[PDB]
Amino acid sequence: MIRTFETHKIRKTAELSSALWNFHTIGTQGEEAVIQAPVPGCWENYPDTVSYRGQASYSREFEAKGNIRLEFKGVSHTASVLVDGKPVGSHYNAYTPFDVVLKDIRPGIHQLEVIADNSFGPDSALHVPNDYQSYGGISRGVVLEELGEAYLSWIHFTPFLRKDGWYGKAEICVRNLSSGRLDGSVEVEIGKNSFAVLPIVLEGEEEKSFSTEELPCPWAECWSPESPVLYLITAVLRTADGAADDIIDRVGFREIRTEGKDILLNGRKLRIKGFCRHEDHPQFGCALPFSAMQHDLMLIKDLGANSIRTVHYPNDELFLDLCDEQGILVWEENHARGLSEENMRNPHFKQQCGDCIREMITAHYNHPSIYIWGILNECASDTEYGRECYSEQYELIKSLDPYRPRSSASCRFKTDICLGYPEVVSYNIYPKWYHDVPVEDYLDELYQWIQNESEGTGKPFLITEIGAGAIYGYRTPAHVKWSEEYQVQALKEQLQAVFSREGCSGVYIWQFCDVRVCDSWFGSRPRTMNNKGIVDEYRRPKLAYEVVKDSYRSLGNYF
Amino acid sequence: MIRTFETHKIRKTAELSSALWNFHTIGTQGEEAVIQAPVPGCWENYPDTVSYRGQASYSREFEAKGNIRLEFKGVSHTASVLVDGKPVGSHYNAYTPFDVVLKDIRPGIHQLEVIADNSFGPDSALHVPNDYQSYGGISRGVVLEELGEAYLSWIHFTPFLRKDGWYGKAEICVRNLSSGRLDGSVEVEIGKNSFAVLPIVLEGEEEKSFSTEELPCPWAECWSPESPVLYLITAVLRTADDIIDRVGFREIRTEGKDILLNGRKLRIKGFCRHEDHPQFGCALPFSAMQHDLMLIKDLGANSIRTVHYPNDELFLDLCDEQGILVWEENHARGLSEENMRNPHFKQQCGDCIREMITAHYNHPSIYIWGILNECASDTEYGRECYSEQYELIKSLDPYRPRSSASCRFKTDICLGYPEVVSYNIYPKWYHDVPVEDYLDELYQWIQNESEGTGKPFLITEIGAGAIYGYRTPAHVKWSEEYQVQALKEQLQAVFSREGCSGVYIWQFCDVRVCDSWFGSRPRTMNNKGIVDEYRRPKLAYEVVKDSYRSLGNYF
Amino acid sequence: MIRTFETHKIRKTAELSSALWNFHTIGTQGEEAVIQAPVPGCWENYPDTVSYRGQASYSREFEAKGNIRLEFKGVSHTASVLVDGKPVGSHYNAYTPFDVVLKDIRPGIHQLEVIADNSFGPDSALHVPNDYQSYGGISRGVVLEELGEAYLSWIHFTPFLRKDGWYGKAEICVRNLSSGRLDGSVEVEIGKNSFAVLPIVLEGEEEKSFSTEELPCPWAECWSPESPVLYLITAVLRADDIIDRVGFREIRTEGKDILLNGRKLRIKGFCRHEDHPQFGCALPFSAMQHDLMLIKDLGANSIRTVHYPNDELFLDLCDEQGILVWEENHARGLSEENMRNPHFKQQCGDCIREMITAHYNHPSIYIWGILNECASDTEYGRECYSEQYELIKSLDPYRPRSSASCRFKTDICLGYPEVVSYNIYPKWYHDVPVEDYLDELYQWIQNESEGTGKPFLITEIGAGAIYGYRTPAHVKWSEEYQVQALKEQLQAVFSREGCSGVYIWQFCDVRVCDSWFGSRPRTMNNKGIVDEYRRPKLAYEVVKDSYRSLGNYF
Ligand SMILES: O=C(O)[C@H]1O[C@H](O)[C@H](O)[C@@H](O)[C@H]1O
Ligand SMILES: O=C(O)[C@H]1O[C@H](O)[C@H](O)[C@@H](O)[C@H]1O
Ligand SMILES: O=C(O)[C@H]1O[C@H](O)[C@H](O)[C@@H](O)[C@H]1O
Ligand SMILES: [Cl-]
Ligand SMILES: [Cl-]
Ligand SMILES: [Cl-]
Repeated sequence: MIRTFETHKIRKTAELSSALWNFHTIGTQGEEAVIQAPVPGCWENYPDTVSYRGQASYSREFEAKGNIRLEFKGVSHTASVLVDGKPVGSHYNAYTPFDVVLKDIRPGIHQLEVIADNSFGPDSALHVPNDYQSYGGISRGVVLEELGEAYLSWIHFTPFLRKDGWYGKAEICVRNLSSGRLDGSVEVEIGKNSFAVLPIVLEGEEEKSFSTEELPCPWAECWSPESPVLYLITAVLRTADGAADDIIDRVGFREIRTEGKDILLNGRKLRIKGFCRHEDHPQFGCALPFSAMQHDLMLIKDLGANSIRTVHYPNDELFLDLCDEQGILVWEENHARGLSEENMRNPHFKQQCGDCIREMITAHYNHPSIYIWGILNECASDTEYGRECYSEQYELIKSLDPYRPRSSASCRFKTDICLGYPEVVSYNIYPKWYHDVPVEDYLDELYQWIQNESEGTGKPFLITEIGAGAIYGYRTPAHVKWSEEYQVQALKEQLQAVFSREGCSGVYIWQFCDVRVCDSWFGSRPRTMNNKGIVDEYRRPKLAYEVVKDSYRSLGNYF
Repeated sequence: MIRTFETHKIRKTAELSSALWNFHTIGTQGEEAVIQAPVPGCWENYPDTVSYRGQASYSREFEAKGNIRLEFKGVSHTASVLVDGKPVGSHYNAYTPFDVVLKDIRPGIHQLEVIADNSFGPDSALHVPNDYQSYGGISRGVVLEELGEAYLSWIHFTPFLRKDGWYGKAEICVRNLSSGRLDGSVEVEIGKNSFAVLPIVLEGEEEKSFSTEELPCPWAECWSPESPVLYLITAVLRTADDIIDRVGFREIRTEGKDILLNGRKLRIKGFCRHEDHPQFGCALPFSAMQHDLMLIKDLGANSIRTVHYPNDELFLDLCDEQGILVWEENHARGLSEENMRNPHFKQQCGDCIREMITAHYNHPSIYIWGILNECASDTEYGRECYSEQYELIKSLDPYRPRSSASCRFKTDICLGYPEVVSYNIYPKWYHDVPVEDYLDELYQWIQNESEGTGKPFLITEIGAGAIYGYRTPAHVKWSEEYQVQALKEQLQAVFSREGCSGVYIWQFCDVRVCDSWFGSRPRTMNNKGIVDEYRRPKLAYEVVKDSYRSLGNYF
Repeated sequence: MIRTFETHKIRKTAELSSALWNFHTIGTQGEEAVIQAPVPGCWENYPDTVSYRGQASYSREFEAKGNIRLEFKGVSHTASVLVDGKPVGSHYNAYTPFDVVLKDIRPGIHQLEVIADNSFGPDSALHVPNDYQSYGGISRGVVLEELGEAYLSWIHFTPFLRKDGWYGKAEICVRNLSSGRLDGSVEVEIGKNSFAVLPIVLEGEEEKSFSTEELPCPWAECWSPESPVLYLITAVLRADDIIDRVGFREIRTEGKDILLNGRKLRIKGFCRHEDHPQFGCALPFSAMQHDLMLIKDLGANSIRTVHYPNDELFLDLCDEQGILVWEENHARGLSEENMRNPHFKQQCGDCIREMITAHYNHPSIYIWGILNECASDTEYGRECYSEQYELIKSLDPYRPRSSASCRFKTDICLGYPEVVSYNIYPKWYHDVPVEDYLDELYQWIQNESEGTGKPFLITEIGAGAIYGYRTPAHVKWSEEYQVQALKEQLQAVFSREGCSGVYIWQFCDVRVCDSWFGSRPRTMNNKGIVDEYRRPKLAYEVVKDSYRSLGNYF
């Protein structure tokens, strides 16, 4: 399973994940026995490599002929792909998909091999020792596609809420694999309503994007938390062959807009009742199956949340599909957490950030659940060099998506110099956990400073992180910190304060569940875990579960 | 995902599971909220139905035209299927697959609804209050198939090991949905080798089976735990339809006290494993299953026993591919004589055996068929039921051996029937007898005073409780250190017991049970796992791994 | 520490406990290591004997001359005492005190050895495999007393509440260790008020008791939960003394009422075993008070001593804090056949005799219990209940008596006690609504039993919970289920017309016997409101809300 829906009926495709591959470590001075191992999966979950860091090899066979495409939804975190023993592609960043295109391969059985690598080092500026694990392995799915002469790379649909109703445009990208000129047509339908026909002329080996006008969609019903209506959009490449290729995605008609201090969904003023959620599970690493995803979402919905924040990297497209279908709002951000100014000066940092953003928005553009793009969680936005990166990455996002609001979760308390750029100002604060200041006092001081002393003034404002730690099981009448009883007190006051802060659009609690972290963080991280889950790593509700549930269920999605 | 491989390239099929359906409980007078629930799944894992027992409705839409088949891999435990508001199908038993066939439906969008029921009462003779959970919901997958005039119902392949090498016969069942006579052909290949072309004749609306002969397979490599080579077998109906399954070339038979796999004397290093998980109920995804199997391989085990019911075919697929030997039994546990006298018992055991063996016939990992775990094999009425079910199996699968797990310590009157004698025993957990002494007294009784004398012998259950996290220097029962003492002695005795073929540890993980069993079941769990319900290893995990890993697959 | 107050100022005494003795197990052929072990203590808390059941030896030396007395407050459960190598004394039962008296021993250093034994078998009718632990060792204190020619063996003070106010009578037992006739006086004071001077005549080696008359005590303030005023009572033999503490309080039943100083009492109680993961049944002063402070924090006003007499230092603390005590002889759940053990009646009568003689003066003890959940539905059992009730009345004619029954509508012994008491477990062992279960049982007692019209207590109600096991399914053994159960249970008992109150089963989790493992997760009884480490379970708040919303009287 790759999506909750079929993205192709014309194109010949086959999933090569949901299978056992042969797995062995490489580059050790140990026995490198070959085992059978699941794809998707992480090798920290296989008994023999439970604390392995480095390189390992995944291999299987496939049968194909002609032009083919190999799509990897995620490889943790550095990949080398080899077909029949020849290097054919490479990738960095565990959380975005990439592909390999191979022209006119001999028929029959072929050998596929993926070297996955989760080493830390100078070549890796995003995956570093951090307050979340960098797993290893083929953590999301793999798809083999047999292509014709030319194929559809992506389709991007934008709805528009005009005075007279719903409009929309579509942009399609076509890649000519043939050395000759290509003439054809792309016909677009949305939900079996006729939309557009884009005539196609492509030179040899050219990839080109084509756009429709802004067209009426009087038949469209809107997407919202209360009514998450989705339509299948289908684009068909027609050439002298015939219906040669297709691409199918899903869209929701919804408008996300900022106006003053208001985040507006379909004209209504939005209240965020959110959770920060990592892709982490003690059996599945970051390769969580559909059943584990939906189990998280039912707990999150049971807590009364309307939104998730993808800390701190793009998410599996299966998960975003599930959020589309259930009306869950998504803050999605590029892969970065707490990188210093010196980390951002790594020779690869800008290129790696650029590649993450490009793949994230190119692949995830159509998800109506995504309402905001985040960047550079808690990076050095108080420095001049830090500002330079923020500026570039913000404007990279505008060039890819000129319509969704942008933001970045900050912790430079009253020293941020990058608040002028984004549409939404966002802050991570931990009064009552890391600081013994009353939550109301701390939040008021920060908020006045943003309104009076920063270029963030007048913009909508979110607390993108607040919460407290607690070790499940540890309970004492002393209510000391790390006890479940103290987490209850902390969250009750924290949620009371954010929901009472005039000008604040809501909150993401840090965080949904407990998370495995890197070993170097053990000094401040009991159990080598981040312990601020409202549910523990096995999804057992802590005492604070009821406190969060009482808060979130007592408020609606709108102001 | 339904199988680890594609079962169709010609038949038009689409998975209707791996999706959210609309869900609500039924049996009340007001508004019940409609929630979006995962299929496959158990409603005990949905926050608002965590302890619900009764009926509930699952529903979605699909697009289809003409003759269609809806295949349900598992609905826990009683199902009613309605298409476009009309009841079209029924099933009992949570653990066997079943299908609905509809002729010439109008084109377009249709409404599908499943009423799932996990209630207890007189209608249900297999799902009772018991020492495992009877979940509710669409706990395995659902497949839409668009059919034509006729379709291949199943295909059964049987390998035969002769003095000159491998042989095999195939038997195909074809169903004619047309009221006229059908003429056609069925082309069978195994691993892209030409096997047979059978001409077919079916009268109107008839279902008939057709067999090849025993043909030579000089190309076949064998299947074993060391080398689980598999082949795809393909059957194409030309009249337009196909069916694809997987086979291994391997021989299971008993001879004297020996269980022989390809003529080698087999040693079972097993775990009893329930389909139970704290997040997934009995509806475990591919990822969870492989996680269990990797732990089980890490423990040195070479076999699993499917306590106490048939298993997901995706799980059997994974065992085939990895060389894991499988004891699969019909759904029954610990039924007394009076439970077995329920007017539905014989029908429901018979339906379970027929659907189990017909659907699973080809898995090379399945080496034995079990029946009626700890049922009333000490009574005449019980013996009557054992006899019927043993002969039902022989009619469906005349080659694999049969057994049953007994707890009728020196009182069983049914040991003459099976190919293998199996006993569940718990010395050093329920009785403070030394294991060697308890197992010796049992073993000499079967041999000197029972009709099971001279047959192969397994310990199908042995083990001890341990609540994860409870440890004391006193080594009291339920402490993890006591499970260590108990499992060492237990495994040492079984592997040293002359005539015993091996052992299934009770059990792999901790398992949720029914509330009525709470009094003897701490946490309303079975705590005899070597890993707890969250798959964390107890202290005894090391003891089992040192034992199993010191031993190979054969004597 | 033996009591919270000094019991002698004239008598020469020294505590031999609060020390390390030499300890080794016996019953083997080789060399057993000798270790320095604590007395008081249980060997199940010593690392090398954590599961030891059998005999063991405890020994130390002492210095003494002349007539001496060795008082042993508790040896679990069968004791043999040797001085200088010679068998001098025997006891059975872990929970009652006993003494050895030695006439004119040579002066100097002496060897004392105690052989303790916690074996189960035919010689033991009370200590059996059961739903609590039979520990081994010198689990309570030990006192050396150096005596003269006679000594005061005990003193019993009884208050009487009359129209004009408080009266009292005292009874004193003097033991003559001399072979000749003895003459003297006994001078008794209560709270430095003059009380009585009794002239004493004892023949040779005679033990005789002497009674004062009922005398006015117009200075006496009364004892109660609200005001636990205590007085020291002093009896001086003229050469020897004995001191004890009394409270002026009247316990009475009248109709369906239990009256404490005329006020209708409401019991808000806990069953509490003498059990601690570190200290076995040998809990120090500090651990007792920690239990008592949690018990007061929960809003309770009473404890029930399941299922045996308690340390006198614990009883002392209950006197000082106004905690009402139900004390019972040592027995739990013996069947008719267990009761037909040939030592059963001897060992019950010894327990009742040692219990009431030692504890008579504790004003906190308001009722005497017997034979918890024994065979009160059989004729042989009713024979035993009958005997033990009348023995109690012969030793204590004034406090009410009872027994905790589980013979739900089959008890034939309800005619005997002053108070009818039942242990019931609806919503734990039976899925009946508590009010319906309690109403069915109550109407039967009123309409169909000889217990009709008498005061009525629920002496056990509660539910299991393994600390730390929590789930949204609220299954049994989860802490969330124990919350639900106790809420309904306490709602029902406190609303049951005719019911005087409740003892929750039980305060804390308790180690039990290995044979009970099948129904006892962790080989523990998990029905505590705190766990064995005194950590509060979720249901702690439920009990607190219930008990703190109710006073001590109706
Ligand atoms: O302290 C914490 O737990 C958090 O601190 C920051 O807010 C960071 O963004 C998180 O990743 C997490 O580490
Ligand atoms: O006691 C136990 O745990 C077991 O007893 C029997 O052996 C039964 O077959 C098991 O299902 C389980 O109930
Ligand atoms: O079930 C229980 O825990 C209780 O049963 C009886 O009421 C008995 O008096 C208690 O000692 C305890 O065993
Ligand atoms: Cl933390
Ligand atoms: Cl168990
Ligand atoms: Cl218990």
